[PDB]
Amino acid sequence: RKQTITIAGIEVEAEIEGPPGFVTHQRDKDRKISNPTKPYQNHTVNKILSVKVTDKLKEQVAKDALSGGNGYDEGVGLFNNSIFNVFKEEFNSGKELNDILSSLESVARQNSGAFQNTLERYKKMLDSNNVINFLKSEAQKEYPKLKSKFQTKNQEYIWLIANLDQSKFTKIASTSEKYLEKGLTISPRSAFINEAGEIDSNGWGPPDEYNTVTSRLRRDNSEYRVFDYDEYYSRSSDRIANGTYPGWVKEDVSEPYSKKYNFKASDGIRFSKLERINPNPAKGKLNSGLVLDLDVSNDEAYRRSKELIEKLQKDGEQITSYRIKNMGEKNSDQAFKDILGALPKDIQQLELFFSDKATNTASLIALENKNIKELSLYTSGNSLKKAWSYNPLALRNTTWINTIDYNVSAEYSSHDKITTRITFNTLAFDQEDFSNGSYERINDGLRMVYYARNNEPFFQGGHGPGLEPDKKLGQNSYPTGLDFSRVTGIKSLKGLRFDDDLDTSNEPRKITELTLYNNESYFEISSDELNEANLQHLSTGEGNPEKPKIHFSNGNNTTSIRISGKTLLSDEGRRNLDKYFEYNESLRNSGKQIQIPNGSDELKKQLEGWGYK
Repeated sequence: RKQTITIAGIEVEAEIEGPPGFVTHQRDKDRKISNPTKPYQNHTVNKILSVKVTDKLKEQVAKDALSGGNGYDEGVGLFNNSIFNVFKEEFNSGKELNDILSSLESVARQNSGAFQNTLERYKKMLDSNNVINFLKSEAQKEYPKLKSKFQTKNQEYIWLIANLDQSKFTKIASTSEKYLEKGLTISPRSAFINEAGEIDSNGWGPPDEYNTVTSRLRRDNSEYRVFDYDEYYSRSSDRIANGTYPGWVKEDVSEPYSKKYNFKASDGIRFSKLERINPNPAKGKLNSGLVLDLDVSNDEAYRRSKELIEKLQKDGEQITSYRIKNMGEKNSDQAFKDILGALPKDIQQLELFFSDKATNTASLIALENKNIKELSLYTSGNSLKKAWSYNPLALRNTTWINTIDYNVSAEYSSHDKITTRITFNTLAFDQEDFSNGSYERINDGLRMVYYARNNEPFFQGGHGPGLEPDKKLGQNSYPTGLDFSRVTGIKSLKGLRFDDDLDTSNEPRKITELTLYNNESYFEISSDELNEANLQHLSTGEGNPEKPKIHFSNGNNTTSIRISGKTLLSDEGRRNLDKYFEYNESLRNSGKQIQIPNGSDELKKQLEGWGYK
């Protein structure tokens, strides 16, 4: 312990710790609910607990925020950036002082979002406040007269930034000094000057050996991916659509196969070869791979896909990637269980491109040996729509689901196709997961996501990790929706567990949303409401303005909750009945109850259970 590390060129003494290992339990192996081939770990690199800050270090961290340093934020520092450099070059021209007019024209024409974005980084100093004159170079003689002689506020305070002296700014602000004691240096892009003539920021970064995000993405792209690459970057939408990878080259080879298996180039079946540009002799695992492309929006490729997938198997030609494109694009009820079930028991890669006008992920691939560290769940539509679900049991013997290749931003054009991995906040169980009145297969599938594989990015849903994903599984995100629309016997959270069997080491999960099957205008329920699991449907937390949701597969539930059986409600029976009226809109509107003709009318608000509409 108690070593030295470098953080700004400067060598510094620091307290350093190794990342806690993911503790797998032997019950996570014997239920086949842990990762099937290799235990994943999220924190690949060490932690900095404290850094001995010194005058020599914090003035180096000051000079980097002014210059940009020599890293990625070079050319966006306080006195070396695109707006500051365009203003200094005009002051360096031979013209008279009123060329300030042309600098203002360079903020009205096209650049109105680069100024009024860089301006803020000076503005807290730039508004005079009885301080600005001490940080104003030789222009301190001109300022007190010339202040009266400006035609617009911007034309004035442009003349402050273009005449500030960099040599005055060797002081760090009180908050940004404490992040430096945690070992995170001011980002030169996030640096601003506050009121007191001192450098502060809205952003701080570790040294790259201590970055948790890029070291994880590097490790995943270099060893979990088939068609691996040495970088940490996600693939572009054009790379994802064309099926191309850094350090690999693609050739179309469809002609021999089209001649063997009798298809036209228009029939929507393709074969392509990938080969690594520098081959790797040192381990025989993969240097080239045959890839099968099936555009199932075509009707020849859909008709023949199962036949072709089997003719390639009995001929013994080996496929490294199957790519199934436009699933559900033409017809949203289009089935795939017969096609996905015809694929080999042992597969290197599977890319599925689902249509978001279908959002039909109902096909299930559990009873296999292996997806060899690749399943890609992709769309060319809206990938963060609340109607995106997976069955958690459908991934049981998939080693890694692709969670990189995330390509969503506000800055894309509308009306072009962009491809990305799906964000899932829903777990959706299917009818074959509830055969004998047993709740066993669901509690396995539920804990798979919520604890047994939770340290992996895919099982975290759309919000990602906490501070320590491998240790404190409770502090991490999870899919907060449950859908039971396919599994008609479930009426409640009865028989469902939301904690790890343990308790003192982890948070218990809370769901925000619950979809239930219903078939009639009445929600029929037994007197199990005494023992529906109660506090487990409570959003993320207790104080929130927005309450959690209940939904039904029909929406016709504007007739009552029909309460059946003779047994009286308890105190938690009352509390559970409230939630179905509160959390479901089309029940909330009138609060209607039905008691079928037995018992006392222990409740005082209901109809006599007619069943007529």
